[PDB]
Amino acid sequence: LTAPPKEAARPTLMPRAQSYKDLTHLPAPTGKIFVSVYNIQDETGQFKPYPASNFSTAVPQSATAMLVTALKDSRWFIPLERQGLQNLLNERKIIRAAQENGTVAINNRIPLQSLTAANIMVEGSIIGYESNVKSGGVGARYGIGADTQYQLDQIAVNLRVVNVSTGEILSSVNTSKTILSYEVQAGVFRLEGEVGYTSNEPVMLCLMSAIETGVIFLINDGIDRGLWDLQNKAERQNDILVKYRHMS
Amino acid sequence: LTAPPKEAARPTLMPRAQSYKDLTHLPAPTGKIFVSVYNIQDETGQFKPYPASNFSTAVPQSATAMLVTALKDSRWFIPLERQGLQNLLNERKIIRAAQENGTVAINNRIPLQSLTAANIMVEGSIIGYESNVKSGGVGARYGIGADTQYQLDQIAVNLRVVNVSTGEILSSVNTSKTILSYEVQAGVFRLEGEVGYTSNEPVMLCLMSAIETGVIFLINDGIDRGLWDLQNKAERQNDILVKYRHMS
Amino acid sequence: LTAPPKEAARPTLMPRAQSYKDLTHLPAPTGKIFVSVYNIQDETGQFKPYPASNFSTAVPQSATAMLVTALKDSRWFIPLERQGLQNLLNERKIIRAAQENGTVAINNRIPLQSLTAANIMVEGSIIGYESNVKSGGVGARYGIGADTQYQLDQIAVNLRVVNVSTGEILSSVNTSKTILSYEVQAGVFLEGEVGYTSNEPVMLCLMSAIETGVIFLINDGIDRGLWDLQNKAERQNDILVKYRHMS
Amino acid sequence: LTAPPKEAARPTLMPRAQSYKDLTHLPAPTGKIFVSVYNIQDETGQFKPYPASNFSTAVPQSATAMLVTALKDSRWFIPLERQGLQNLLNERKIIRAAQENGTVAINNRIPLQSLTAANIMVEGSIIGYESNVKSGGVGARYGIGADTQYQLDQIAVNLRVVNVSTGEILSSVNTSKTILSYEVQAGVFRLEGEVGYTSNEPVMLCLMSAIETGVIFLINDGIDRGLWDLQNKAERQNDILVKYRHMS
Amino acid sequence: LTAPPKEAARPTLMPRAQSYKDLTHLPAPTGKIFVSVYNIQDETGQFKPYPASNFSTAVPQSATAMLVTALKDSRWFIPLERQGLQNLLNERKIIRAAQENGTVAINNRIPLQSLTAANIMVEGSIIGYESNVKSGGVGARYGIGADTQYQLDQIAVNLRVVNVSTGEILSSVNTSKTILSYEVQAGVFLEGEVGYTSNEPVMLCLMSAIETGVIFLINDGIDRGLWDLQNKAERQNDILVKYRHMS
Amino acid sequence: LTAPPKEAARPTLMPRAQSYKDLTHLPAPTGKIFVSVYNIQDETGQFKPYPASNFSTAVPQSATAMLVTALKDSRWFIPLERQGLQNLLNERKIIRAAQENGTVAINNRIPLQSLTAANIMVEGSIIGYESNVKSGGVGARYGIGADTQYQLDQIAVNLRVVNVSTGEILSSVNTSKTILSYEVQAGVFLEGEVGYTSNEPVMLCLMSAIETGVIFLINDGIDRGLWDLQNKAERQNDILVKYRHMS
Amino acid sequence: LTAPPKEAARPTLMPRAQSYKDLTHLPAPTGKIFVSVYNIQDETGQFKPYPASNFSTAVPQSATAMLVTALKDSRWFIPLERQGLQNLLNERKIIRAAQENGTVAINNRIPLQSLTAANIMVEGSIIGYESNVKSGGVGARYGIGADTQYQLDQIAVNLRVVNVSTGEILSSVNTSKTILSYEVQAGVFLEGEVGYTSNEPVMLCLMSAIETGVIFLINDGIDRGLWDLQNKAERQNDILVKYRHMS
Amino acid sequence: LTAPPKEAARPTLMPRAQSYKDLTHLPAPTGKIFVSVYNIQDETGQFKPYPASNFSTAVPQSATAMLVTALKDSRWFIPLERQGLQNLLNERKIIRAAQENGTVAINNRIPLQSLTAANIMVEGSIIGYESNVKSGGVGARYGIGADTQYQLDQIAVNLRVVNVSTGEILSSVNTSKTILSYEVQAGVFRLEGEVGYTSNEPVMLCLMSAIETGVIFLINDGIDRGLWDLQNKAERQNDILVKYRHMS
Repeated sequence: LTAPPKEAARPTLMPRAQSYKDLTHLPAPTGKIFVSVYNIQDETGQFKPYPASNFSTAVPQSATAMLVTALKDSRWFIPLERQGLQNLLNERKIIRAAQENGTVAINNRIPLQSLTAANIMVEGSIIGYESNVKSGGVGARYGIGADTQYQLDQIAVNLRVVNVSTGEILSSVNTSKTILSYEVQAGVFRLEGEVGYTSNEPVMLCLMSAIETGVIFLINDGIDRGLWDLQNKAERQNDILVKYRHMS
Repeated sequence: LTAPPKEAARPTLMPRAQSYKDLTHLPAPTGKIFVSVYNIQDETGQFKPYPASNFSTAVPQSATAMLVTALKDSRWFIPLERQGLQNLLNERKIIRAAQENGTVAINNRIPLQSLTAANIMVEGSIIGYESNVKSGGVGARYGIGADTQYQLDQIAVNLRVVNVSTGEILSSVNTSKTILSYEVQAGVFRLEGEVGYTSNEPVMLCLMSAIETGVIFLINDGIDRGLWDLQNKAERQNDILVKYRHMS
Repeated sequence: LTAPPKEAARPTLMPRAQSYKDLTHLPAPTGKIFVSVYNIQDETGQFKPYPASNFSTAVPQSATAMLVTALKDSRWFIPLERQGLQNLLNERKIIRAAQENGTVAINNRIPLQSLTAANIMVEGSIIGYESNVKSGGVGARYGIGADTQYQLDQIAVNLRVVNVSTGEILSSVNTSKTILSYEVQAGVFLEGEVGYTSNEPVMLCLMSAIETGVIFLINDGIDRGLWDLQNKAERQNDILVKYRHMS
Repeated sequence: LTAPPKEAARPTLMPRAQSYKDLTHLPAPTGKIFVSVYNIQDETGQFKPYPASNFSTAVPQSATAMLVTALKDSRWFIPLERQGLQNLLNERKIIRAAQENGTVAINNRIPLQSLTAANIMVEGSIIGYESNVKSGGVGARYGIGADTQYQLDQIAVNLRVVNVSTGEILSSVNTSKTILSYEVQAGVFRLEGEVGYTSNEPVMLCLMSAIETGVIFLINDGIDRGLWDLQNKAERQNDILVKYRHMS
Repeated sequence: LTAPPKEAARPTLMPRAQSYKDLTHLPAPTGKIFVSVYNIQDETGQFKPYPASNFSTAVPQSATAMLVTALKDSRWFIPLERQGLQNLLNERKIIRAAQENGTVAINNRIPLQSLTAANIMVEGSIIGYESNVKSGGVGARYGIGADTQYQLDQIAVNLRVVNVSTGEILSSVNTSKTILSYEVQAGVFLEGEVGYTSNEPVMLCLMSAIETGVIFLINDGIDRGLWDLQNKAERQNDILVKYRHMS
Repeated sequence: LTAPPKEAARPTLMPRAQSYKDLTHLPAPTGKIFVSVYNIQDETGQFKPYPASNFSTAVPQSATAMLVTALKDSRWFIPLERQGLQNLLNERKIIRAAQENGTVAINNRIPLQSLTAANIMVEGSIIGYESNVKSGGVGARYGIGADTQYQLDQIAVNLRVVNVSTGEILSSVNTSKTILSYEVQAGVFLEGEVGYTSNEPVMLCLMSAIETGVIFLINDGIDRGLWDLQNKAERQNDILVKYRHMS
Repeated sequence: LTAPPKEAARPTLMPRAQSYKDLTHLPAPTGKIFVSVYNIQDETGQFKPYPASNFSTAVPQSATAMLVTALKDSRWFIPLERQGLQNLLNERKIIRAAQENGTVAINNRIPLQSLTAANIMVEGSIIGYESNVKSGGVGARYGIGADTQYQLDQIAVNLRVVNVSTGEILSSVNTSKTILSYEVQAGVFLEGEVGYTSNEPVMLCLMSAIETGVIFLINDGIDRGLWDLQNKAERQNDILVKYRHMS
Repeated sequence: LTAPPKEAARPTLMPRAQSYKDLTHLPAPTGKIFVSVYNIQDETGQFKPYPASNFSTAVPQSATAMLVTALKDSRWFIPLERQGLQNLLNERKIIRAAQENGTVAINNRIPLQSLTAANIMVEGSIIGYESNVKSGGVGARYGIGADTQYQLDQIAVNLRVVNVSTGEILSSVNTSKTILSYEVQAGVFRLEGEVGYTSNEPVMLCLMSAIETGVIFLINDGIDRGLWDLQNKAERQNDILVKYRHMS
């Protein structure tokens, strides 16, 4: 017992909640749409307070990938790879250099085709993280005591569809989500005995949720405006679609 | 006794656990697949809090190599070397400069062949590390006392298969893993006597686990979608494959 | 007493332990293999806590050289110099500029030959240093008291053989090693106190783990038919079967 | 006494000890060897703790010059100046620009000759400085008391001979050295009276020592491997040479 | 008295001590030698501790100019200006631009010749500054008390003669010097307290050690036949045999 | 009242003391000499301790302009403007662009002349600022008490004359100066306290020391035959023999 | 009353005092002189101590604009805009691009003329800010108490006239000014306290000192025959003889 | 109440006071003058003290836009956009690229005209912000007590009219303004009870005020010097104009 500790808990796939369930069970379009995401920035401006590192950002710098993933899980869009475009072009250079002489083995040959191109691209930004937007606490001691304290933070996300052919923005949407934190404590004193518990929502998981939500609002907005069309016109009054229609 | 101390405990090869055991005992495909990994970034945005150095990242900057290693241990993929591509090209310059004159000794000669080229390349990102996502404690003193305290952190990883020939992302997956920490303490007072113990999961090792898990979900997903196929069709209902199928 | 203090303890050559002993007494191949190391990075991300300098890395930035050295001590590989390749090429410029006119003295002349070229090159990384991965302590006082406390840290290293002729990685290996620290202390209370503290060198753990990695790479290569033993009878070598067993 | 103070203690030449004595009294080769040192880096990664400046390195950045000096003192090698190569080439420009017209005075003329070129060049690194690798203390008080405390640190150095004509490393060596520190203290109490003394080894001096040692191991290794040869073959069993042979 | 304060003390020329006195009274060579100093770096790696600014170096960055000055005071070398070479070339551009048309007044005319060139150039480095290499203190109180405390630091310097015509280093030398500090203090306890503290200037120690180095370089060059003494009878000069003895 | 306060005390011209008085009353040469100063650096390496800003230098970065001013006040040298040479060349571009077409008004016309060029240029460096080189204090309390405390710092300057025509340094000089600080305090204990504290301006010491250096440079040049006095009878000038004596 | 508070005090034009009054009522020259100011730097090297931001300079970086303004207020000089020259050239590019086709409306047309060019340019530097150059305090308590404390700081400015046609500096001047601060306090002890504190604006001292410098420059130029007075009878002007007397 | 809090107070347009009122009710010229503002810098050199961020400037970096706005509100000047010139030239590139082929729809067509050019341009700087230039406090206690404290800070601004046709500065002006702060406080003790209030002037708003004032002084100065002329010469003795004339 000086070698390392062993794994506590298993790797699960990412715990997405309600937003995800809505996003997945969306009625499919007449064909999946080709989409590009280049970058969604942490335009928030915000870092963690003491005792965090000066450099610890308040929000993960991973929004871009979450958006591309949400655009895929919806089963409306095929995402074309542009976040790592440089590497993609490099592999293609190596391929073309490999097989240009027609020696490369017919089984091993990779057939190359122009890079599939998108019609609409969607970009956006993490547009604020305010911290302790609300907070409170209640405690009593009489020697026996308890108390809770809570804080909550905000996070907002812009997503927006841009038309490649024109540069007209075809849709802008602004979603928001609250991050909950709380601390429960109880202690008995005369003999001392204490129980304490604290829970923070993962900012990483709230970001993800809000991006999904945004993607839904984008699809619904595009349906209304005639960007894309449902397979079943009868499915216009889908529970999910009318729910997000109602939030507008 | 002012010269150095000698090694307490041995170098072991790196302690991988369950994810590994699943990843290795996966039923083999009809042939390997050629894969390229250029870079997986610490997109997390996060550093360690006081008293760590301001610059100590919360997560190791080593994900790329872990992925390549997991892709190899699975016995589904041959990884091609692109992380250090520049050096590879340099050694090949030196080779070609050596033997271009046909003086170099026939035993010593290195035969050069175009760089083996990948069909799918997989990239991803460490997409969040939230800290003390949960925490708690229980203690009593009566003069004799004990207490435990625990905290746990999150880490998530995106991996995604990109088709070189198109740019279509063929698969995105989002895995997550929890890092456990705890502190047990007991003391007797009258005469004082104290015992304490504290254990942290290695973030290092949780990252590695989660990347392995991701690789499995990628393979299984590819099997479903007809990217690649099994040697034994009878092995479709493999324990491992149905376990990850079930987690989707 | 403004003359300096003089050397307490002698320069020894660097105290390598078990990994080294295994690595040296390895059964030799049919010929030594030409290898290149360009760079092994401190991919760890980690610095020392207060009261260290903010900028003090947790791990030495010297892994590259340790690997080259380990590759040499094994007596399987000749390492070719690429870490300082630029200087090498510069000295070769100066040479060629010296003797191009055929005035340079025949005794002094340096004969120049194309740079010896490697077939496999091996790179890697320091993947991780986690700190106080475990820790503990036990202490009691009664006028008389004692206590020990211990902490231990982790370090891991990737090494991997890449084939120059294809880019195929021919082997990846992931080794790990634990750095031990402890503090023993006793006091009688007349007061009298004895204390002692010992830290493993992170330096020396890095070096150990890299040696271990080199062995696993050789053994792996033997299995996969990259290279072959002089004596096929020496396949069941104690060391080779020990590392075979760890796999 | 508001003008300055005058010099307490004198400039000596730099206090080298045992390593130096061994290095100097080495049996001479058949001819001195031409050597180049370009740079030996502080690959250690380490800075001083509080109360040092954040920027104070733990090790002096001066290893290069110490190695060149050690290579000279040995009376085996002529070091060719490459650390400041740029300035050398500049003075040679100024020379050539001076006397190209054949006006310059024959007494003043500087005759220029191609830059003397090395056959082997040796480079290396300061690999590691670990701090308080060991430590301890012993103290007792009875009105009268004393105590000592000690710490020691490690430092390691790679040197390696590279063959210019191939790039083959012809020798790698790894030397190490310990830096001692201690604090002695005594106090009498009833009347108080206290005496204290503290001594630190210079890290400066330990670095220098270890580099010398390395140079010896390099020469001895080269003798064995047939890089260079002794004037007197009878001097193979030299006390110093067999001492360093034994450490191998 | 809210305008400024007036001058306390006068500027003296810079208080050099023993090294200087030796360096000046050195027996002159057959002719002065032409020498170039480009740069001597603070290769020490060291800064001042709290409460100094983080950025205050432990050693002045001025060693280059000190060496040039020492090389001059010795009356063996003429130093050629290279530390500010760029400006020198600019002033020469402005000259040549002035008088190229032959209008410039003959009284005002500056005659130009391409730059005087050195044969040997000497470079070096501040190798190392260790701090509180030794320290101590003694104090007693009985109503009446006193105490002293002292610390001392080290500093070292490489200088080396390089031959322009080959790049061969013709001499390397390694000098060292200790910086003294002390604090005397007394109090009677009615309370009354007196204190005094003195630090050696690091500045001045650096300068001293560089001078010493220059001497060792000249003496070494005499031995090795770089340069020759006017009076061969002055080989056994007190100073020369003193530094010969230190070798 | 909450708009600003108005100015208390007047701008005086800059309070130079003894060095200045010596420098001005120097016997004039046969003609003034043309001189260039490009830059004199704060080669000191030193910043102010806590609570100063981390970035507050210990010495003003203004030495270059002080030296030029000193060189002018001496009435030996005409300084040519090189510190802001770039702007000078720009204004001259604007001039030439103005009047190249011969429309510009004859009253307004600026006649352009090649840039007057220097023969010797002098450069140097602030070599060193050591702090609390000495310090002390004396205090006594009996209900009634007083005390003083003093500290002093060092500052040194290299100046050197470089010959444009050759690059030979024609003179190097090394001047030094001490900065005084003190704190007087008295208190009666009813409590009542009076305090006062005075620091020499580091500014004003730097200036003084540069003037002194300029004098030593002129005197040295007189000896070495760089330049000559109008009245050879004035060789034994009080000032000149005073600085001759300090050498 | 959660929207903002309204303006307490009105914007006045900037409170300049004595220097200004002297500078304005100066007897006018035969014609105004054309001047260029490119840049006057904060060569001071100094920042504010804790609790100021580490980056707060001790002196405003604004000296250039102050100098230009002073040069204008004197009614001796027309300043030409060089501190934003790049924008000036841009607007002129836009103009020329507007009207080159001869469509632009005759009312709207901007007639372009070569950039008016200066004959002398003046540049300088904020040379030094020393802080608490002097300080003191006096306080007594008996239940009832009072105290004052004062500190004062120094600031110096170089200005110098440079001749465009030659690069000869035609005048250098070195002005200085003291910044006053004080804190008065009284308390009765029922407790009751009154306090007041007043600092001179460093801003305003800088401006005052630059004005003063401009006057010394004009007076110096009058003496040296750079420029001439309209009324030679006004040589003995009160202001001119006052500044003549300070020299 | 874990969603966000709602807006307390309405967005008003920006609360400008006396300077503004003077600036607006200025007698109009014979025609508006074309003006350019490129940049007015925070030449002040000053940051906020602890506990502000080290990087928080004392003065807003926004002076440029305030000056352009003041120049517009005066109804003497048309400001031409140069602060964002680059974007302006970019849009014009896109325009010219859009309609060069004469396909673009006649309704949609944008007619392009050379960039309107200025005759005078005015630039300046925030010259200084000194803090607590004055301060004071008065407090008295009897069980019951009160106190006030006040501080005030300074800010100055240079504006100057430069003639494009020459580079002659046609006017320089130097305005200044004081920022007021105070803290009133009262407490009763035996039972404790405390009331406090604190008011700071916005530095923002003082800057804006002072810039307006500067613009007026510039116009009045230009009227005197014959740069521009009043519509009604009878309006020379305007209340506002004679007020600012008097301040000169």
